[PDB]
Amino acid sequence: GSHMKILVINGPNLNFLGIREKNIYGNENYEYLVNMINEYCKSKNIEVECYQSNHEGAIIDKIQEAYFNGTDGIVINPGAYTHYSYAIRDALASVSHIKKIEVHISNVNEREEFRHISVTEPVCNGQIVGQGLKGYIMAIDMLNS
Amino acid sequence: GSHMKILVINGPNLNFLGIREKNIYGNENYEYLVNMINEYCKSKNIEVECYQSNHEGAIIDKIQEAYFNGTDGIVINPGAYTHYSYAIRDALASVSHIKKIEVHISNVNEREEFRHISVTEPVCNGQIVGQGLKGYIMAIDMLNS
Amino acid sequence: GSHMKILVINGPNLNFLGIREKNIYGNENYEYLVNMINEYCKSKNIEVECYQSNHEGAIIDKIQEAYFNGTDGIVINPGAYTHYSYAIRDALASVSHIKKIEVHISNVNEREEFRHISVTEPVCNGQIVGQGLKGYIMAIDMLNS
Repeated sequence: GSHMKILVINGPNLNFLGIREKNIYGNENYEYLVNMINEYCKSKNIEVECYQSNHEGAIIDKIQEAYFNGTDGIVINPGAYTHYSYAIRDALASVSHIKKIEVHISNVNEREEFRHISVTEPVCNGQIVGQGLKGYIMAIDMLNS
Repeated sequence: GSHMKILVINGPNLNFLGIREKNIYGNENYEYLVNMINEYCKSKNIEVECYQSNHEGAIIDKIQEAYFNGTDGIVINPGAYTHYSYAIRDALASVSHIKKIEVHISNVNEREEFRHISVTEPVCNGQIVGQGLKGYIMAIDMLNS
Repeated sequence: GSHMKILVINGPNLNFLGIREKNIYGNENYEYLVNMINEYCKSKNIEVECYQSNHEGAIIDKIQEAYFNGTDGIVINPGAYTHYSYAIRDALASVSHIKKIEVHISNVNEREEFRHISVTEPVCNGQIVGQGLKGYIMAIDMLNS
């Protein structure tokens, strides 16, 4: 379309930014993240929707809806589903014409052992981790490059 | 009841048949599969409902509803949940008077390593894989035997 | 508040108590369990809500709602999600001011191998297993101690 269209998906527990450990996830809340993304995309003439759900199936539904509605790119932080949701992986793989960047706020490589492997990342075009909330901006830049 | 009653459950991403890789999943879409099942069951005087959801919990809800509504048999392709949903496994096991056949379209034994083991199949009465869409017909025949 | 407030969460398949194997799960149904909990808490001047869902995301939603509504303690039997839902684990960890007790009806240590490890228990304050339905009462007593 006339402007790039991006969907940002945040998975379970990410609506509790701020409430969760600030030394891991930073001082700012989910509303702050949404506003940051919205303002950045407006400054770049990018259409963006920020979506969050705790439900694995709703995330898959949202990815499928992106197939039909002109979405060019997805930025996704699957939350803990990153490490086990082969269903979200297959959803991401099913939208073969949508570029996808996986984001994690923290450096998941140095987190608990269960966070070290992502089952969604192998079907994504890229990824970013360990940059704080600005990782979402960096992911948008990867899609807009 | 007067005719056998079957529920066909398709799990996450199976509504994207056709859109997904045709050399894996075949040329035809989910509507085609539903129609194929419906027509076959009509020809055999079998009552059938085709259901699909991306939500693990909705699949479990649907299995539980089958307990109360006279369902004789379930054909289920759990999608990627096959490999990790012990919750769907326990749901299938909980309906001890309902015969169950697991279906996969592709030969999951020769897929990615994560697809090689099914955690749902040990509580099913049978299974079929690698036959394409006709595996669903074969599963119906197993239930109707 | 003026009385302790507890939320009891039962995960997938626990609404099928009674219907499931009685030699594993006991003779009594889910309604019986709810009534038992309600009566006990009334006798102790404890406010309680019993909640059940088969949906991983609804369980997470319910845990998050407990943050905002004055809940003091959660008793949770995550069902099969115990063994794989890092998303429920992170939800429980996110409510750092809510005491949490994990319950299992059966002795999960002597169940199938896949039931031997709980991924939710490391973020709970306690746990109880193998006591039958009275484990829920024991969990309430742990919270009320």
